[PDB]
Amino acid sequence: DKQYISYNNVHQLCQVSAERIKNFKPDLIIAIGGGGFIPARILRTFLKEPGVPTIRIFAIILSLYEDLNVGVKVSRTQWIDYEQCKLDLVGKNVLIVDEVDDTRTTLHYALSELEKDAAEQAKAKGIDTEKSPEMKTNFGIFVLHDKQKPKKADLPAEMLNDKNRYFAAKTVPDKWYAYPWESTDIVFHTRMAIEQGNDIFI
Amino acid sequence: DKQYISYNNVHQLCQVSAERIKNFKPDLIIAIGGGGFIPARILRTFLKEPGVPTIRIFAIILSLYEDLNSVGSEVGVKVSRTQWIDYEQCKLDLVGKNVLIVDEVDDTRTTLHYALSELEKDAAEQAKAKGIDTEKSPEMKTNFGIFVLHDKQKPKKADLPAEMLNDKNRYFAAKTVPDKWYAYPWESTDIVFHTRMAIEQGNDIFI
Ligand SMILES: Nc1nc2c(ncn2[C@@H]2O[C@H](COP(=O)(O)O)[C@@H](O)[C@H]2O)c(=O)[nH]1
Ligand SMILES: Nc1nc2c(ncn2[C@@H]2O[C@H](COP(=O)(O)O)[C@@H](O)[C@H]2O)c(=O)[nH]1
Ligand SMILES: [Mg+2]
Repeated sequence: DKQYISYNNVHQLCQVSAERIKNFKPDLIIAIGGGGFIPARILRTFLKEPGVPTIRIFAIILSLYEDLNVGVKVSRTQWIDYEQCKLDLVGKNVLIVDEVDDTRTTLHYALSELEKDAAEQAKAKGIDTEKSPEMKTNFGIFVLHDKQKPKKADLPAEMLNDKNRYFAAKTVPDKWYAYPWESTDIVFHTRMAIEQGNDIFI
Repeated sequence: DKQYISYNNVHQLCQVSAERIKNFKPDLIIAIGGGGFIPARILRTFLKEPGVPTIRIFAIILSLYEDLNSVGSEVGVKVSRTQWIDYEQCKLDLVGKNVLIVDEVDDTRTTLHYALSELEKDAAEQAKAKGIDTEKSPEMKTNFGIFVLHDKQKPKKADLPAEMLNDKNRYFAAKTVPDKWYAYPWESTDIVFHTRMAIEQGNDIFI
């Protein structure tokens, strides 16, 4: 019942999504862990317009841990040092990238944590984003697969009902998906991907 | 001419390099340009063992050139980055760490020489700031390794240390290759054509 995804499939999924993602006009990309790292790079190829610079990709890791005497908390295993990076989130379009939305908890908390970063950086400079909305950080999400299961966590209604804020390359059935970069036998992996129709689908 | 490289070819190139990269024992992997992202993440999969932590991967721009819009579908395009745009980005904790620098191709070697020099300066500056003498406590040194998919058989415009190059456990080229233009699959805007050409030229599966 495992679904095998080939590299060529992923490439195409990023290719067909790039057009609607350009409407979001991302200023930077934040790729979650090992899953978002490659999708983010492939997107970047199709986001590059003649004349405008190659946008930065930032790699983060979120580790979730359970109740501890109202919610599941997060440790920032790998984060952005905005000080040494010289990265202002204020007034930017930020695209969060991962491979799969499963229960939606990782994306929910990644967004929550990054919204915290954005607000704290704006209040440090004395900016009220509700009085001046042009300096507000605009978050978008790109994912390859959004599993059609019931979610354990939510995303903002405004972002979730907008096709120019939330970008899921393909809404897929509730199955375990094997991504090509996770494979130690890529020949077998690709054979299965072609056989299952998870390859070169156009 | 133009040599098309498939994704599956890249995967296997990382596959045959992973066991010797284990001898270097990297604490982190740094992709220094667009060509290092895919190799860096595939490596992580092959470096994983039970009872061993997952290696961290970072992308830090230390590239001298770029190629994204320019494809002949001229082909052999290397455009230097304009200094009009400040590309002095993020910093990493390098002290006491084994660092694998990853890129796709060693061409004239200017990029790797530059990246190595910059990263070596960062580490030295971090060590001095913390009050560390890396000569008195050498475990605080930063050891650098380089992994590249392709290393071109041609003159080099910049040098890497001879002792590093001579050491198969410090300079890792998956394949030493003739001076041609390599089309990498993450650069393709027509992956069907790209893969088909790669298969025709024997640049797909080889294991
Ligand atoms: N390889 C793989 N990982 C998955 C899959 N579903 C969830 N995950 C893991 O769980 C994360 C998303 O889980 P969520 O937070 O949405 O429940 C992903 O980033 C990934 O690490 C899957 O189908 N295949
Ligand atoms: N796609 C592609 N890029 C190349 C090739 N040779 C050099 N480059 C570009 O130039 C960089 C290497 O620069 P050098 O080694 O000359 O300092 C690579 O990271 C890549 O951006 C090639 O054969 N194919
Ligand atoms: Mg490069």
